[PDB]
Amino acid sequence: SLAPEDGSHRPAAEPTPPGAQPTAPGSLKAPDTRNEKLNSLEDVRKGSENYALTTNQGVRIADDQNSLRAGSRGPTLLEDFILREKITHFDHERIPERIVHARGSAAHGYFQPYKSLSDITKADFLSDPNKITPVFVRFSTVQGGAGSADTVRDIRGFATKFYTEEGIFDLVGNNTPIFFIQDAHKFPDFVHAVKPEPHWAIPQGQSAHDTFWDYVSLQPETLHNVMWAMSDRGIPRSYRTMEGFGGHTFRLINAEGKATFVRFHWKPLAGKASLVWDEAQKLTGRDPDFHRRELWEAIEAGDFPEYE
Amino acid sequence: SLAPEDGSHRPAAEPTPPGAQPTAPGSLKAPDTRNEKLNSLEDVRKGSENYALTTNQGVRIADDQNSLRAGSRGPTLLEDFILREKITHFDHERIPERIVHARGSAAHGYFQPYKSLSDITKADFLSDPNKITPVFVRFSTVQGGAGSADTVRDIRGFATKFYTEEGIFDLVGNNTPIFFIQDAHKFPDFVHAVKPEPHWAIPQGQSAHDTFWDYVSLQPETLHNVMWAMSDRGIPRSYRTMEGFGGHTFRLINAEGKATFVRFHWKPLAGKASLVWDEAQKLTGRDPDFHRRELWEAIEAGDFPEYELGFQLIPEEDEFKFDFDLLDPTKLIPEELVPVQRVGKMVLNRNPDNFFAENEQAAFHPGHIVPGLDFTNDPLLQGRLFSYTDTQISRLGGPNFHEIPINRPTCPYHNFQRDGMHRMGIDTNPANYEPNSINDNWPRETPPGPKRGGFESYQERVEGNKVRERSPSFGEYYSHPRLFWLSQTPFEQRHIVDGFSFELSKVVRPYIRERVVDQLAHIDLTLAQAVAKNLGIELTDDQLNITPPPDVNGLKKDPSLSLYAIPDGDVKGRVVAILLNDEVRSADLLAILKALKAKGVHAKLLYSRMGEVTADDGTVLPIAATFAGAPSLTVDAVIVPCGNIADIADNGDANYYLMEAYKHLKPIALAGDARKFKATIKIADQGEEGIVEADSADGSFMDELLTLMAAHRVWSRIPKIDKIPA
Amino acid sequence: SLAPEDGSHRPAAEPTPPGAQPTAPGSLKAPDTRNEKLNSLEDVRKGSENYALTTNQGVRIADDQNSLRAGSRGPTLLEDFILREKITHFDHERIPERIVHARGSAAHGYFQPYKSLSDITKADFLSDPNKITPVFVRFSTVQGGAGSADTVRDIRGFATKFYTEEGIFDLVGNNTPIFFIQDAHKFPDFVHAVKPEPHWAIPQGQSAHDTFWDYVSLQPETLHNVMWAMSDRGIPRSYRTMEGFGGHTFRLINAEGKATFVRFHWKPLAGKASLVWDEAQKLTGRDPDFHRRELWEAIEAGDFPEYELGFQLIPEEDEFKFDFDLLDPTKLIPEELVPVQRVGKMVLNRNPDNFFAENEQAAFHPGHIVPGLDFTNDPLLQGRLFSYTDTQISRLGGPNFHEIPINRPTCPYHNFQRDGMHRMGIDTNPANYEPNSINDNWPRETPPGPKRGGFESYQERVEGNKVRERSPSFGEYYSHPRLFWLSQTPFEQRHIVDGFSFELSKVVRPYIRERVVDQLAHIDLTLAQAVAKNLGIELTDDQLNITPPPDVNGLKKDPSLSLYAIPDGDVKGRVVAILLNDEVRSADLLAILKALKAKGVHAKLLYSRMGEVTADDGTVLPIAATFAGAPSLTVDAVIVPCGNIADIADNGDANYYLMEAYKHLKPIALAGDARKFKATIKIADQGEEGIVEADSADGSFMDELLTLMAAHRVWSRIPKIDKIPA
Amino acid sequence: ISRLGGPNFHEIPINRPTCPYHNFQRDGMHRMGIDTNPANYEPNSINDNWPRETPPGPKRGGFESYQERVEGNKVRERSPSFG
Ligand code: HDD
Ligand code: HDD
Ligand code: HDD
Repeated sequence: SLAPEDGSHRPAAEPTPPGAQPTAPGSLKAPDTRNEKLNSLEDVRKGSENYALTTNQGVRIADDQNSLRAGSRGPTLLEDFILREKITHFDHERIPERIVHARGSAAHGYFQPYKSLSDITKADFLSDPNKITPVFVRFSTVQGGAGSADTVRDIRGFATKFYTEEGIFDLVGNNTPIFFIQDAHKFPDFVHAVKPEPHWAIPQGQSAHDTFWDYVSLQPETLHNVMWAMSDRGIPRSYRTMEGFGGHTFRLINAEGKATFVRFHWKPLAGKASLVWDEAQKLTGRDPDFHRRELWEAIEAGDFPEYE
Repeated sequence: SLAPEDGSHRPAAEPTPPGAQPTAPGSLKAPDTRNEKLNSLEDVRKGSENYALTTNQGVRIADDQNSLRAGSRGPTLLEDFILREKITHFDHERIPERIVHARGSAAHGYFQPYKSLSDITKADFLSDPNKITPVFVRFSTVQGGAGSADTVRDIRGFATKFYTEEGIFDLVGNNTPIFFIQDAHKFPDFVHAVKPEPHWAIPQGQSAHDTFWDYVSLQPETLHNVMWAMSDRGIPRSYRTMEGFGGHTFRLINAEGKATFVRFHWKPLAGKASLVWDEAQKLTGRDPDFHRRELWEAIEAGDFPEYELGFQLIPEEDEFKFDFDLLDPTKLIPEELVPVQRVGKMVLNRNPDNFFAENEQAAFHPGHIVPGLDFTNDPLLQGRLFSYTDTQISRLGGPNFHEIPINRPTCPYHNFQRDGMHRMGIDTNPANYEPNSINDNWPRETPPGPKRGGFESYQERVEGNKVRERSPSFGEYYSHPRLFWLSQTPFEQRHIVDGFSFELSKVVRPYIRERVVDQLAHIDLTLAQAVAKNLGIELTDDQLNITPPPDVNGLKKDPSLSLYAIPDGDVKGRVVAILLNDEVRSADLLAILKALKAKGVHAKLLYSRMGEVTADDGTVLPIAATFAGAPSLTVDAVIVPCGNIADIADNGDANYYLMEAYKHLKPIALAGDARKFKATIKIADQGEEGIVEADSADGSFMDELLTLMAAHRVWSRIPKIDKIPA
Repeated sequence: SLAPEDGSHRPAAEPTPPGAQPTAPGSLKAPDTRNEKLNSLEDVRKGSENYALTTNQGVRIADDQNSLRAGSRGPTLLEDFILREKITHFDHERIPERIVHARGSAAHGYFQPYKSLSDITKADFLSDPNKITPVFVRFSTVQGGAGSADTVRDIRGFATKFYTEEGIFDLVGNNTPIFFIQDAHKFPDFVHAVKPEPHWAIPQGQSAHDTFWDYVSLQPETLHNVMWAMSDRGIPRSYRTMEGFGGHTFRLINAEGKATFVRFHWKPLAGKASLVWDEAQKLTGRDPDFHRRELWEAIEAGDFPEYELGFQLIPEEDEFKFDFDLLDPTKLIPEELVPVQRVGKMVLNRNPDNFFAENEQAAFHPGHIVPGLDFTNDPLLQGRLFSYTDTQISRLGGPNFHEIPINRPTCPYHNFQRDGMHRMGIDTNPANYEPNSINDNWPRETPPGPKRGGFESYQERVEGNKVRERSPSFGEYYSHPRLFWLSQTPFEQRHIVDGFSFELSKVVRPYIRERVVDQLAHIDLTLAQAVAKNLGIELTDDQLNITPPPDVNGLKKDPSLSLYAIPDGDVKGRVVAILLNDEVRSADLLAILKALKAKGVHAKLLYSRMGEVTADDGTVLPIAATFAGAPSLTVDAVIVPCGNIADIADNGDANYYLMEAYKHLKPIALAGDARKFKATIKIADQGEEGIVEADSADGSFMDELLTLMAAHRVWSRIPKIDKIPA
Repeated sequence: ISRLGGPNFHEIPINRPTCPYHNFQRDGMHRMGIDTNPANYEPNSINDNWPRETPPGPKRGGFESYQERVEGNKVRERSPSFG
């Protein structure tokens, strides 16, 4: 039970086009790609080659193929602490998914400003075109579970964690410039209306059902973001080819104390592109992981997603 | 006051066919359908009509549209306890999904035995044909999350919680009679290999990826359940049309203390039926909820799922009389050797009210047995017993999960266990320990006996050293795969070949494909050559020389292992697409719809737009869905009636509808000028088996159609479909 | 059968005095004490007598003594699901204790107003004197864990959950009228300073340590509550004999929408009474459950705790009429300025059945208000509204904590919130959102109104900039401490002095003690000098010269601030130790017990061993406890009757009994030869006030005793106790 | 699992081994270790089957239970020798 003689089990640690090599964890595919946050994770990264198989308490296992039993056709014994640790860990693997945006795909990268914005903001991460800030970005759909499909018709999430010298800033936006509702108090109402209906938990990853359109017809404030969702904006080609927006007006505050209202935008440097509905729908069946895969593969190829 | 004045917002509380009315909670749809469990849930059901909107503490809310703020354009205030309660509840709605079988669809029903089985088991639920036991059943896939798609290729779960007078019995089985692995210690290895790969969390709902086939190639014990999953068994038409199996050998114990080994079976009374791969995969995109929907709607229509419980029974003295070990969960017991004895009938006749509360929180576990049943040393079963209790502690938040209403016994439960998170029961017993004198030792132990006795394990002899060791008797991997293979029809065998070829084509490392093919060459050389041809791999002379494994106790096939070799078709509950035009021949439609109704087959009327069309005689025809909205994937057959055929003859969706149904081997019926559609599917002028055609939908047209539907698909069409561009 | 023949295992279901019967779950002790809340809990109460012991799944257990093993000396088998279920539940019994107030004792009861308050509030539970509202009340300390001792020096909590017809109202108060800090943002800092220090987690249940006094010394806003804690307020005799206060200014809102500022009060109908420090501290060792026991026993005896609800009412126009801010929670409202209007009575008349299920899982939260009440901008109250909801998510395991039986409203609750961990309610509403048409928008919003209306906040005007800033009006720290100091009797003042002196002596860093003594010089020089002298500190000139803070609105004292200035002592439910000998004069004992009975005073008969002794006339007297087993700490007075006094005259334990009671200022009565014990406590021949003595226990000797008991302690004895070695 | 909040309690610093620990277990609440192994199962070829089982031996060997003889029936019964 062992690697082929020719080393073909293992992906080259170099940029390769989609399909050329099996995909691999980032630190093994691109060991020389670093930034301050990636390096700071080194304390918890765990390797595997040349190490003995152990329990969580560091005890080496001799036989990971069998339970301990009384004779080789007998009952399993309660004193098999190796079996029970292994099974206990497995039995407790899952954690609650996110209430919304449970389906999502993420990557590491970096940000830098073009010029110091100290005239409008004292934020340290915008103060120097040569100070780089690590980021971690998660893209997502909204309605479906963590195991729902990528190319549904839905709003997309675009959340960026900036690891700045003066704190974490999370810019948590979507791929349209507005939202469906005005007051947070109504969020559970809207989200429950769009989600699978409570009697039968249908439909997954779709607004195409009675409760959503009942809510829309009774709450005209929703109609702006509904127009976006029904347009091809609701079915992007790739996370690399959609816009992002913070949605709300925030403030920038400079060292003098001056406040300026701001709305945040991300412009895709790969351009804007969406699927068409028959294609996007059938694609949720032929490859429900299509946007997840395409993001991972673009980064393994060197086609790094870029946003302004 | 927002309901339409005509009351059309509310579905009729009576059985109605798929699509005729909006679906609803079970207790609203079918208030008169009752059972002892459903009645016992009344203490927790919460209505809504005529009640004031409140917080959870019961305070009436005046304005559920706005947060409290300082000024109508001001900041939101922390003192808004109504907002915060409402958002907090929302913020914590989700609980962890099941580690496996996360995707599942459930219903309420009841079970009754055909006769007393007291000769072979003292289990109270099998003791009397007039004893009705409520059940709650959850069907599932295995690999994908709770929001994955239904018609994946996977094993299906079939779990039944029997609420008996002497305890909950959970029979937690699958839709194939074996499992992939022999010992529970390997379950996280196997499940990790089949689940999305850990770097990138791809693929969902699919074994078609490197790590699965890596594991398989290195662990030949997996090959038997792999054959089942690569066959059309892995893509059932409906939960109603698959078999169920306990998998393991268990024991029945009668009042005299005699043990009989037993394997459990469920026989679908609607027959065995599966999809074809291209249909199944495309259907995960066009309706990822297709099985959940079909189960719910069958029940709303009165087409109750029915299953016959059956037992393969083996005397203790015969433990060692087979070529395979009875306790090996990768081995099946061929029905030719050991028949299934019919035991009773289960009918699922009511949907839940709230999916999260009843389905998502239900906890099933095979260690939940009752007196009259017992375990064996099957080393998979043995480790399952640890897992299903343990896992509920995180999934359902603590050790009081049996107090969540769907899980509660309907029979008495009393003991000295106390506290834990979410404790509902308020114990008044002065004592929380036994033996106690302060409550006269109540509740008390009960000696074992013929009925209403305590649980005592069967005193099986154990003899051996403490070992981590696989029994040598389990060391045989190929004969059962081969038995399965040889039992399948030629078309079934083609679909197994295509399952392997399609899956391995998705395996990125070619060495793993080669190693799987080498394993297939130990099972059957025809299968292995056919797969190798599709992968552009050439068998070596050595592989062409591997000797096939032995027959299983002299059997070279067992037809009961095939979905289709022995006809068992049933059309009730099936559905036909009718492709309308703007001037339908109304007499055709009257005969079509009535013939379908006589056999309990449903219809959906389809067109290029919603709304209505008008028939030749002025009859107003309501449209159910567009051609694109309800693709042929979702139906069992297609009928095109006469009328203004020129209206749809050039419609790309209408033509493609027939192409897709044609490719997927579904019966197609064409009346009058609808026969011009023959050109689209390339049918000979003189016609072909599987295409019903006549001047009109009268006389034998509908009979011929229903006969095709009773045989499910037109397997003879398979050689014709390779050329069709669809 | 393990119970005794004579049935003496089972306490009578009728009221009985402390220690006459074993205590019992409240529904078994007082089955016919009912209220709407207790009745509504019947669906989850679980009995025990005559039931079979089962698993949680309802399977009867035959042998609850042994694990399943291979051979009777073999290994335990994994298939023992009975063992594992029982052990799993045990393994998960504990839930997080409360962050603060983790130690508490609770009971059920009811509330009824004296008159309709509709003129000042629309709160339905105050609308009519015949409206009875069930309550559940938990009393608590603040610092110590759930396993810490009761009679510590600490603030006490007093939380009442009102199950009203218009929602749960939780009045979450303490036993002093203010808090230590002004702004909720500082709550974790204060609570961390007072709790066990983080390196070694010492001390439990004590503010007597460096970090507490460090915080106080740097935050003079704390000094007011610190005065309360250092007085005998911090060591109540019983939860029945302490006051309760909401702390904050809230609002009442009437049907016209007029707002009145309110502070809430609970006046104990058993009067105010506290221990003295030595006795309290020793009692934490002799009986760390003393208050929990005393409360449970008072209810079982029919000595129901009763409190009068009181409102201090201040019109909206009067907001700025005092020289302190009404919204500053470190400031009290002197009753001499705003009287307490008495509004209703609460009576606690039934103990829980199961402490964990009803007391430990109960959730009280001051944000739980009802129409007719509202909040104010008090910055401590404001941040509380966030915490009591948030904290339940871990403590009670998720957002359905209101479905935990004790927490459920008794009035209707319906809304669109769904799921969450351990969801009990099964919702049948087709809609889970509003506005909806599919359920005609039910449940529906309700406009605010005079009764049964939806909640609307009082439209208070908000004007200012977004700032993190303490109101300048909150920046006065010394005048309320001084008002409190000046309102105490001289012996109350001396105990406050001793409380600071003792506490500060346990601060290891001397500069902290010095800094605290500086703060006391800003309050009162006599206080600062007295504490300084006990610490070996000399005040500097600067310190002798600190001008006292001003009087509070011209008040130089308010006697309502003292426990004792105005007598309100009630002897019903108090307890006397009677020290027996082996030939008690039966006539002394008859008269004693008769006179005690007449006043509802209980007795415990004490001896040097258990069992019984025999009176001169042959009356058999059962012994409740030994002298050492039931120390004088646990009683309110001591009587020694005549008889064979030589039997106990030389018993160290009986002499010490008297010394201990004497030192702690308890009344002592000695009849006939029992007067020979006057020597052990150094009483002159001519007698002393607070020592009752006579040739026999006549009617006069008992009246004298009972008069002394009504005054609680013999404060005049204080200068004689420091000579006493006890 | 309830006291310490899930199956990763060995990653709470005080509980951590000081010696190597490597295996195919993954996920769970508050997971700290970030696994780079391409494989999360064994046997595997894609990481040449690492981390690997180790035979029992005099030092640094895998854990093997002592092969005690077990013989008797499946019973819930106290040994008479304990009475
Ligand atoms: C008051 C409730 C609320 C409201 C009004 C919104 N959100 Fe939100 N959102 C949540 C409550 C929430 C959440 C429930 O807190 C989530 C799910 C779990 C999580 O960690 O956060 C979340 C997740 C979430 C994510 C996924 C973050 C991730 O990848 O993990 C994104 C991109 C957004 N939201 C974006 C938005 C936008 C652009 C909004 C309006 C313009 C918005 N949300 C309104
Ligand atoms: C030792 C581990 C283990 C093994 C060897 C098996 N299972 Fe399992 N199974 C679990 C551990 C588990 C689990 C982790 O405990 C699950 C997921 C969550 C749940 O509550 O139980 C579960 C769920 C689960 C369900 C879903 C119950 C539901 O609808 O909620 C079914 C139908 C089965 N299993 C069926 C089987 C069959 C037929 C097996 C072999 C013949 C099998 N399992 C072996
Ligand atoms: C913002 C922090 C905070 C603030 C400033 C206060 N509290 Fe509090 N209190 C909590 C945060 C909290 C809490 C963490 O939320 C508790 C502990 C657990 C819980 O259920 O509530 C609690 C418990 C608690 C209890 C115990 C209720 C029970 O028996 O379960 C009482 C009686 C009080 N508090 C009383 C008060 C008073 C009279 C305060 C000031 C006048 C006060 N608290 C300020």
